[PDB]
Amino acid sequence: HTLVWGVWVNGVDQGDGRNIYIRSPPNNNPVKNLTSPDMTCNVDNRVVPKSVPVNAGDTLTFEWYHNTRDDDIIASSHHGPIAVYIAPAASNGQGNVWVKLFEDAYNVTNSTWAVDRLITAHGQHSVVVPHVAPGDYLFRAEIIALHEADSLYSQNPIRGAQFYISCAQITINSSDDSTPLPAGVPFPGAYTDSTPGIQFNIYTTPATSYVAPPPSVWSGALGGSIAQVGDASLE
Ligand SMILES: *[C@@H]1O[C@H](CO)[C@@H](O)[C@H](O)[C@H]1NC(C)=O
Ligand SMILES: [Cu+2]
Repeated sequence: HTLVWGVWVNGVDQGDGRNIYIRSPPNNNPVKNLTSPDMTCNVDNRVVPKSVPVNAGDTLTFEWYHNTRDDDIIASSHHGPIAVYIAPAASNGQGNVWVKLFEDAYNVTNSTWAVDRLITAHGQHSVVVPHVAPGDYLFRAEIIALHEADSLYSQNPIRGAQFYISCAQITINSSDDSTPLPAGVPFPGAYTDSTPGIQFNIYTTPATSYVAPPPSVWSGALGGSIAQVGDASLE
């Protein structure tokens, strides 16, 4: 159970984004139905009033929280991967529009899932804004918690992979458009019952055999990190 509080640009807190530039759901409950429209931007997908201005090559940091800002972030049990996608805002998340910028599942060195490192990072993970056309975009941050993913939700609705989905409204002002955005995948639709990484037993299978759901990271992505970029407690 986790939600996004807001974003930082180049290490500067943009302020409380909930229902302002984040299409916030009413609570931190997971989405589980792979075929639901809730898979796009969670249960309350509507235009919110602000869009955060960035430039190509900026560091965009998402900040997650559980109940209050800079708390335990997410229950330790919720081991799983983190991905970020982008789509043109015009689409409203509909159609074959989502392009993946970031994937982090399991770091073999540190023996930590992306979620374990997100807790240590005080809920902060970043992407570098790609060189796409100037304009209005949705950034979709997605956490998959795998602690009950041995079962499919489609067969046992008590269990299943849990999706924590947040869409931020981002405006890209300055860009050389050297990597125009290609066509992407649909949400709902990209993940099905047979997609790798949706059904997985974290208790019995070693984390090193985990494969994150496709699609793969676009070659125009400039990377990202799970790491604290600012101290929320200095505000
Ligand atoms: C999944 O959501 C779809 C689309 O709204 C709906 O048809 C179906 O009833 C849901 N499945 C379950 C298992 O609730
Ligand atoms: Cu939870």
